[PDB]
Amino acid sequence: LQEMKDIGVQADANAEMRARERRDRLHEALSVNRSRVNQLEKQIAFCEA
Repeated sequence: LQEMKDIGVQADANAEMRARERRDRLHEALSVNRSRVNQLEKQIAFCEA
């Protein structure tokens, strides 16, 4: 229990599930946005060529 107080994270079960869900959807959103950025950049490069 002292180690638990040391780590200092509430880590509630409901909080755990919610947090993992939100951060994972953030991860996928980031990846998709980066892919969109790459696609648009390639389109612009094609336009220049």
